[PDB]
Amino acid sequence: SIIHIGAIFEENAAKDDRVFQLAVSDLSLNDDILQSEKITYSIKVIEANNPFQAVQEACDLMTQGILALVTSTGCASANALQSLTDAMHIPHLFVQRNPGGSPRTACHLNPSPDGEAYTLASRPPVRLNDVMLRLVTELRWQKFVMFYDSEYDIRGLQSFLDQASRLGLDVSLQKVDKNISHVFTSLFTTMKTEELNRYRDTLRRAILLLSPQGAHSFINEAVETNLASKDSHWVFVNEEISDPEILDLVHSALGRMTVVRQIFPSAKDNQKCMRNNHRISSLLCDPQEGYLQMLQISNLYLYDSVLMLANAFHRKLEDRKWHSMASLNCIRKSTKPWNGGRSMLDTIKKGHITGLTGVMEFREDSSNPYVQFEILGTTYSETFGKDMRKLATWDSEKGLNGSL
Amino acid sequence: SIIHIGAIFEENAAKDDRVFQLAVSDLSLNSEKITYSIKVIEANNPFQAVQEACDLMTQGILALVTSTGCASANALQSLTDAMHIPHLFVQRNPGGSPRTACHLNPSPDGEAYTLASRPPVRLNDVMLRLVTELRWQKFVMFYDSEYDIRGLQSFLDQASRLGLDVSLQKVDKNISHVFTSLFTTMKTEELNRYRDTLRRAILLLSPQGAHSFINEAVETNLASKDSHWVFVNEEISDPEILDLVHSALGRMTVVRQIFPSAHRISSLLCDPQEGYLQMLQISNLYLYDSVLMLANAFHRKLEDRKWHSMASLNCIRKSTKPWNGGRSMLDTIKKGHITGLTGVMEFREDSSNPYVQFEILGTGKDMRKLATWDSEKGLNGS
Ligand SMILES: *[C@@H]1O[C@H](CO)[C@@H](O)[C@H](O)[C@H]1NC(C)=O
Ligand SMILES: *[C@@H]1O[C@H](CO)[C@@H](O)[C@H](O)[C@H]1NC(C)=O
Ligand SMILES: *[C@@H]1O[C@H](CO)[C@@H](O)[C@H](O)[C@H]1NC(C)=O
Ligand SMILES: [Cl-]
Ligand SMILES: [Cl-]
Ligand SMILES: [Cl-]
Ligand SMILES: [Cl-]
Ligand SMILES: [Cl-]
Ligand SMILES: [Cl-]
Ligand SMILES: [Cl-]
Ligand SMILES: [Cl-]
Ligand SMILES: [Cl-]
Repeated sequence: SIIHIGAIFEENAAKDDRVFQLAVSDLSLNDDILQSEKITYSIKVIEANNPFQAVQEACDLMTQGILALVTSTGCASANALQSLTDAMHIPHLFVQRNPGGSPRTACHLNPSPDGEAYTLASRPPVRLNDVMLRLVTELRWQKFVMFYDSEYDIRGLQSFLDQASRLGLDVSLQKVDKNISHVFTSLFTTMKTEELNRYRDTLRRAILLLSPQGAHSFINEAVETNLASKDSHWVFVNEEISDPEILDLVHSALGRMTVVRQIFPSAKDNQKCMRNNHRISSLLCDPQEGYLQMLQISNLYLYDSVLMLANAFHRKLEDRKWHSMASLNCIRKSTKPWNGGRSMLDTIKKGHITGLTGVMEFREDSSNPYVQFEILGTTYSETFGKDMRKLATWDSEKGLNGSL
Repeated sequence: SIIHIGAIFEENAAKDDRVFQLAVSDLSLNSEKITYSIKVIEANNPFQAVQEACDLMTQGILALVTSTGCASANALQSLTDAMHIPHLFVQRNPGGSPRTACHLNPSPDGEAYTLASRPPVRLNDVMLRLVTELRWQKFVMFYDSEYDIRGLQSFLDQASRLGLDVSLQKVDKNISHVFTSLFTTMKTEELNRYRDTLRRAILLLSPQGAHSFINEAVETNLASKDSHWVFVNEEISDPEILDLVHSALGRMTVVRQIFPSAHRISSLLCDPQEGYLQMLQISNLYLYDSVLMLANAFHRKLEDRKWHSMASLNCIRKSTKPWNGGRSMLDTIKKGHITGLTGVMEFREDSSNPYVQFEILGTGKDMRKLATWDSEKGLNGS
């Protein structure tokens, strides 16, 4: 028989489409166990923020008889698809998209019936709150502003705000509207000179929960309007930002900058990635020079998600346990759930693999626990100008490593 | 067999089901009658909501009236946008917690088919005036485990402009666990300091959650006579208000939504059954008025002879065209206006029902009405 899996990607789906097919391709060439096993898939592309379209495509995928659904979307569609896959007992590996570059907050999912929760989030829980807490405490900040953009979901700040309150910190949450030019013009039109000069001092300590580009514009507008100063310390907080983007921030900043972002283990599974004195062809083992750099974090987790499924298919068949999929169209009210779903889900949860993001596994709460961040601080030399330097790392196992 | 509308209600759907049928019934007393199909779905089940909505659309409907939480509202908004089915959405009270407007998806320009029957949440405006009038500089805002703090955005921004220091603290569902956790993690001095910060607080809680919260605070000696707590929620009953003041040690304020009071005509709106309106929740009122709004829209549509028959719409095909009569029907509803249980209902260009009114109650020395706030004239009284 055949292993058939469904995939749903929001526009722009080009990188996901490519990476997912690379993953499946890598398996059929190298997987010595799924050797002689066929692997097929159907990829659906949907508009962003279109949960109904997501339901249409997922339901079409259910008629094709799929063993699992891999998705990469925003939260609006994730919520709908989680609800759908719960009802149909279809294992659902959900790779949360970067929301327009903004800092990520975990999606608000629906309650599941006991022992029938089929959505597995591939990306780890957002642990930026923990790193921000350590950082403001080490810096001995008592008062500070947290700027967040028009897409950031501040519910993600819950644990930070509760802990900040217990510590007696005074935190000011300020939304930055999409038009940065109007944001700052508004300051000068609504505030007297003294109020404005006071406001400038309050801005000496800030956290930027912004996208890389939004942060760049925000910094430039602050400097141009003379609301920035050398006597400031701004902390950019986002799982995702590139090195060129970091340079744009420090090149624009007058004062000190700190950056918190996710990093990944160096994948040199030597010997693991070697066969007969020959290196294995695969994105994980032999990557093209500069390619993984062009990928977004969610692409990495998409690749590893496919590895996770393959691992489950290994274990499912070695035990000689197998359930064939049935043809079900779910919009139709009379549709029955997949009887083999519970077993397939369980097999996936007990899985463990090492991929582009490092170790992937699922705890009892259905979370992929490991995450690691680096903490960068600004530096300067007449020769090279403004550059960032690594000061420390933070991971979900051992916590902080290094000083601040 | 010409006017057909679809309805979807989350469990518990009993009062909505009941009130929806009363609205249609009251109308039928005053040729072409309104017919309907009601679907009941599980709470927090957007997929089920889509299934029932799609089934209703194959039967052909002129409009969809729903009363659900935000998860299902989001899915149904996306559906009705695609099919061009007018969608009157009555947001449910989230377990009694203070309401935050649902986060809806972007719609194509001029093709946004969801109309929220309940007005925008204006509690932020009232809270702003109140803390400024009370000359509060530092205070805590307690919110429960169901409250969506994205709803506080405009309050937080304005508070920052005014230089207020606001502490946001989540109160989990297990009230017994809340305070016990404090006594185990804080030194005597730290806890005594915490106690002082609690002299000024806003309660974004359910009526019952607030009652339990106040009692737990008093029992653990974190409450005091020299405190002032403000309960903020569109919905709380008179008996529930009394439970708060009976439990409170210090001063209490309550902010809540209020509504105008309406041969006598037989109908829920004019001749109310004794004790009947007392059992209704606010969303039930807006659900009733929503049906009035639709009937008024169907009236104007037919007199102008610009009628469009209902179509059979299939959600599976993708090749299915949206309802040709959808845009004109939507436009007709938006230009509509009626007076119902909630007072005037209408829709601006931003598709919002703008009017809302609150009363402010304070603190013998028992609770009494101090002032009102409305979205047209603002504060009245002091
Ligand atoms: C913001 O406003 C300015 C001035 O009105 C305009 O030039 C600009 O296009 C607007 N949008 C953005 C994204 O800056
Ligand atoms: C901590 O960081 C150092 C680099 O300074 C590294 O060599 C070491 O392996 C790390 N160990 C732990 C336990 O974090
Ligand atoms: C609430 O907290 C108490 C604290 O011990 C615990 O015993 C109880 O089980 C909790 N209730 C629920 C419903 O979890
Ligand atoms: Cl600002
Ligand atoms: Cl922005
Ligand atoms: Cl400061
Ligand atoms: Cl990357
Ligand atoms: Cl830790
Ligand atoms: Cl449910
Ligand atoms: Cl949602
Ligand atoms: Cl707001
Ligand atoms: Cl608390």
